[PDB]
Amino acid sequence: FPVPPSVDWREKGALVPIKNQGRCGSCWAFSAVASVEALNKIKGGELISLSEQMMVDCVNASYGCKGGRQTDAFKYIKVHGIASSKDYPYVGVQGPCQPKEIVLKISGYRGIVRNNEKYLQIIASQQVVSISIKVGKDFQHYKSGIFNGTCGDKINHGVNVVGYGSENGIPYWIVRNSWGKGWGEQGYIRMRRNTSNPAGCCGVAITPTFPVID
Ligand SMILES: *[C@@H](C(=O)O)[C@H](O)C(=O)N[C@@H](CC(C)C)C(=O)NCCCCNC(N)=[NH2+]
Repeated sequence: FPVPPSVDWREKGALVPIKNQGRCGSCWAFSAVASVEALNKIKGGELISLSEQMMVDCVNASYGCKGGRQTDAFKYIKVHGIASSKDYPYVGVQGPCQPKEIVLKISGYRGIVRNNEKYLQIIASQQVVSISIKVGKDFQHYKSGIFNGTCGDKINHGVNVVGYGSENGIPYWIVRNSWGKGWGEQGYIRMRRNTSNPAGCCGVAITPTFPVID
């Protein structure tokens, strides 16, 4: 597959503004939802912000603000769909599953073979990817540049790959986070790409998944 040297889905209008999950352990929902939002736009839909709150409240295979799985949200969006953020706003606490108009359903999801950054690049050239990484102190304190700091000890935070590029010959991934616009580079982090460890920088390549429509 012919792969461009750089991709930034924000320049294609496929990312809503950065969100802030707050103190709630809902990264699984933010990571799933951003990938669905972007794919809806990429396939020809209108860019719409979709409700992580509905995932926190309704995806009983996951644990609300106590953690969860991107794949549980994809399965739920396949069967039952997802409402807009406008109709089902994020409050950062679990409540009852509230009935709201559904914006869309998806058809399923796929994984990428683990520990293969060039395979992650092939999918990232086509859509936003959900990934899970090992966050520790150095990642928490990231402000700008290409991150190459130390990592946490466990896979503990779901984020999204929204593109990739290089600066002065150093390749990176563009990673969307859910810690508000005041963290990092307007809410994003560039993480070193094509590392010696095939799991990627703090594990970016360990468990990539992405939704599919049709
Ligand atoms: C992430 C966050 O809010 O920063 C949030 O704690 C979360 O969703 N964590 C997930 C893992 C990330 C998506 C990588 C999590 O805790 N998953 C575990 C759920 C329980 C699964 N049980 C077993 N045995 N795996």
